[PDB]
Amino acid sequence: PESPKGPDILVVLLSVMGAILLIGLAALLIWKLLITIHDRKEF
Repeated sequence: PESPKGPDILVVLLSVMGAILLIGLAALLIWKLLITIHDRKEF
């Protein structure tokens, strides 16, 4: 409405950017969990 406002370039860029950060972390933790598992040693 002249103010299509709903820019959400910022919200979408942020939302898209958010998604990247959240998945990256899941990947980092999963890598760590598997690393722990390859090298057992838990007597």
